[PDB]
Amino acid sequence: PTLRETLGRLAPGTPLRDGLERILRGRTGALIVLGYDDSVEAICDGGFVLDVRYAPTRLRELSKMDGAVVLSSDGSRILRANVQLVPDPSIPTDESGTRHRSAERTAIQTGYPVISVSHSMSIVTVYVAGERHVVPDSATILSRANQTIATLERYKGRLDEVSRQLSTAEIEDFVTLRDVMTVVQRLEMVRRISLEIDADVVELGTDGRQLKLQLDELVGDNETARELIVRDYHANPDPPTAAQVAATLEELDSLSDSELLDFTVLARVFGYPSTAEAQDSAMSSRGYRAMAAIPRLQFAHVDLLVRSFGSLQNLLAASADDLQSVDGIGSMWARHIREGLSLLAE
Amino acid sequence: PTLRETLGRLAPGTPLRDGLERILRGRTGALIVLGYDDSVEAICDGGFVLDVRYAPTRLRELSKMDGAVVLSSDGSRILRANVQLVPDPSIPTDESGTRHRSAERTAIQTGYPVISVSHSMSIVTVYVAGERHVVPDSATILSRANQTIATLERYKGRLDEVSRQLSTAEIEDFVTLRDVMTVVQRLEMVRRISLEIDADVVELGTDGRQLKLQLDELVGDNETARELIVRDYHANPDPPTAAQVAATLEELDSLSDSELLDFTVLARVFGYPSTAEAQDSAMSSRGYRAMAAIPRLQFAHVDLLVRSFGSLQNLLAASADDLQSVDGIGSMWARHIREGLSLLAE
Amino acid sequence: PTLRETLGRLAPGTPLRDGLERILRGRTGALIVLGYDDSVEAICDGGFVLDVRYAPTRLRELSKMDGAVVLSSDGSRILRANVQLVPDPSIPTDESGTRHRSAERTAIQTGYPVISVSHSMSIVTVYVAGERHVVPDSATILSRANQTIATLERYKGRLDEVSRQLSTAEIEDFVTLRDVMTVVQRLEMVRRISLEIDADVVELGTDGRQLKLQLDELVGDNETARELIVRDYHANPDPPTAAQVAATLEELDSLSDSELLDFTVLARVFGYPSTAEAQDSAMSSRGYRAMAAIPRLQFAHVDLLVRSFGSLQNLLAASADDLQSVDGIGSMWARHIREGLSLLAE
Repeated sequence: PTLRETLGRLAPGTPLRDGLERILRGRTGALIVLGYDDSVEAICDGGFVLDVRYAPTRLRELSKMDGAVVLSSDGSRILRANVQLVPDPSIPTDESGTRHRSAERTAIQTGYPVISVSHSMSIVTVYVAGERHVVPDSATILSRANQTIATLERYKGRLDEVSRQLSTAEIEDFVTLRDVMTVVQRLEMVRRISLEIDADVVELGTDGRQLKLQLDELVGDNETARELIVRDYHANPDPPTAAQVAATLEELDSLSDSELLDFTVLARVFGYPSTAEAQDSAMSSRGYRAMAAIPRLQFAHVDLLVRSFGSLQNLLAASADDLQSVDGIGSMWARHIREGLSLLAE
Repeated sequence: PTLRETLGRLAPGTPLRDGLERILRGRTGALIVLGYDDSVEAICDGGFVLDVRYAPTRLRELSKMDGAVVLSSDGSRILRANVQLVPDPSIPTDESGTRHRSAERTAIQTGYPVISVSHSMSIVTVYVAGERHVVPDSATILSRANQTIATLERYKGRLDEVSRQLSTAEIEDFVTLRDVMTVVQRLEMVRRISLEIDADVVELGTDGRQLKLQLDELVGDNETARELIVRDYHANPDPPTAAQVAATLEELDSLSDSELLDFTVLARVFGYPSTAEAQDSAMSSRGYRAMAAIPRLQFAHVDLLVRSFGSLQNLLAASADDLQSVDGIGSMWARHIREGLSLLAE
Repeated sequence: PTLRETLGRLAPGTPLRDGLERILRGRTGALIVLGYDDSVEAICDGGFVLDVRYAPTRLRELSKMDGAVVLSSDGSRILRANVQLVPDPSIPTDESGTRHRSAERTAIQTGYPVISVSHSMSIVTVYVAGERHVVPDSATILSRANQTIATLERYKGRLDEVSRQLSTAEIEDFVTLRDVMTVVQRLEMVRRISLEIDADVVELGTDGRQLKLQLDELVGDNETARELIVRDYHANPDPPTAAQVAATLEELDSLSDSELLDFTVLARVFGYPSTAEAQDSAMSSRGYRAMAAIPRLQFAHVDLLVRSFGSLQNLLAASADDLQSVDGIGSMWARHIREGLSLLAE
């Protein structure tokens, strides 16, 4: 299990987190470990074998029995107890405390989710992936998520107003480099914050069953916005394809924020003259952005219309029946597009 | 016994909670069976019979007899002490531990609450209707309520701005389906948060006598606004009657988040064409919410005048004696309505 | 399952008592039952299974589950855990307390040991053979034993005095029923007190590893004296047989103190006239007791000599050559015997 899959299983509501909570309220230690390989058995010793179905009380009792509990890799069947997790002393560990030192060295030797709850406190700890993560109470998670929501909604506001300004300008298109990639910079920023809040909701799980509602209501279409902007705006002789769009997407994601705030890097990712004299360079819209607003319209139609036209200003100068002249287009169907596109001018 | 009625009967301030706090300060356990009938008297054995009047001190003293206390159904009399509580072993339960297993099995046998305070520990368990629920300290409930009240106030603010936009559009009638439903969606979400916070408020009972204040100050007139908007916005020859409006209210309450984030399903709940063109359709308000701002105005009179008119546009275009011409309206009541209409016309 | 085997296996030194002491020092409860059958599995529900060999710390750890621990009949196989040992509620038990009530009824159904230990105290309870018995600290048992040893010592002194008187009568020709029989009564009484203190010797097991040697010193050859006296003082036409001697032995042992202290009853139970004049009567002795003091002497030879003679007066009047004339007896052993009689004459 990945870090943000172990955290998902440790999210509230899940049976494993229920057992952790029952232990925590029981004010007693617990060293629960997940998985069953030859190394887990080769390190564990001093315990029984059970083979009974998982329940919120079995781990609680066997942890009360003052020992480490081992669980199936899916955390469904219990087959050990009382074990003394004894890895070698060669593995470094800066923790002070035998239970937690054993937990850390166990996690390092065997990349499995080992849970180290300490008595006298309400602390839940996991040492996976080379770091230890103290599972936090819901209050701090909700606080930081609420703080992040304000910045992210301010970000949606900035995106919407900048993009509306750019679209209105592109109706009478005259393009500058700063104007063509400020939208991209802000879009990448909002994408990054969306991913961060996604990590928070993943670690939160079900107690905060409202941040998913907030994100669904707020961010709406962001990945589709990135796809549309890259498809429409990509200075390269051949038409960009799905593979090229994806490659540009992870190329953007590879950029750092310091690299994100520089227009030269964002230009060379798309592929532009990197010189400072190209800031006023302009190009015609390919057609994805403005025409994508048409409802009940498929992407294949968008691609074939782009192939038939190759730009958006010629679409603006296009007649009412030349759309019908495109292959696979009828008369009344084409009339819908021209009426919508004409209304898009204002 | 509903779970969210016994939770209330256990809330701070009640005599039962006073007895529970005294028991918890006694650093001893308790096995309290609130209730007594044929099922319990067949289940319980080997104890004393008191039939005294309940008092927190009496309960605290009897809980020291290392048995099970059996209060009366309404929690007013202590009637059996030191009873053994043999359950029916056939019932399958997961709570491993004789006290907890017997508590759960008696709970299954008869759905009375069975509070099981752990020995020398500060946990209070609830065993109503096959559900287990640790009674949390009021600090945690207040923390989560404080976290949720921010979401409630943000939802109220967005509802307020959306409703202001709706009123401004109504006074110069031009309304789309989105303009209508962006009000009802926020309304239903606010009601959802209202019920969720009211659950925590009733759990707190008396300790949190600030949360009820804030909730009533923030939510305000939600039910009335909902009822008026349901009577107003409905695609039918005549606005639905009180019974029909109520039934539509349970219809909305039956809807969940998945069919609440979609506008088309909400439109069809009222009964609307599901086409995206119908999403762009236009409908004139019947006037209920718009002219309901008139103070001290009779609801029956409002319904009568709307029936005589049918839309807010007619009311805005009504003459000085047009309302007086309507039956049941004199001269003073005529221009009294128009005074608000003239002022709101700006 | 018998008390004076199960207490012995519960005596200090035995592994079960070591485990019980480990539990007691831990200030936690316990519930251990030794024996599995169809009725035990019928009672058992909600437990575990290990099948591991006995060792002191298993019960210590497993006692924390607030259930019960079940071990095989031999009490050396660990086979369940955590089980809520629920017997028939119809079984009477005046014990108040769910742990102990379950222990008592489980023991009454399955007559195996059911050891119950109350937490926060140092009490050990055994429920063998349908009767409770608190295992006491070794101090109380030692004190009772010390008090009883003084009584045993003074009884031994009285027996020594009266038996020396009887021996002095034996070297003469004065034999009376009362003098012959009072030593027998005293000897039976001291034998019964020896058994009573041997019970506590077994209960101590190893803690009282001096009372057994004190009893070995003080008691001496009580059973040998029983056999010799019964075979000698046999007022019947023929000397008794070994089976008849043994049968008379348990016949006397069946007498309680009330009819043992009565001289006439003791005379009658072996078989004598009940007249008070028989107490002054003189009966011929086989000489077993009189000449049993000869060292390196075989019982079979003495029995054959008694068969050849029939009375002690024959030995007192035995010549030098008549003893040699007896079949199976040589001449060198002949004047071994008559030397002893001659020496005791003075």
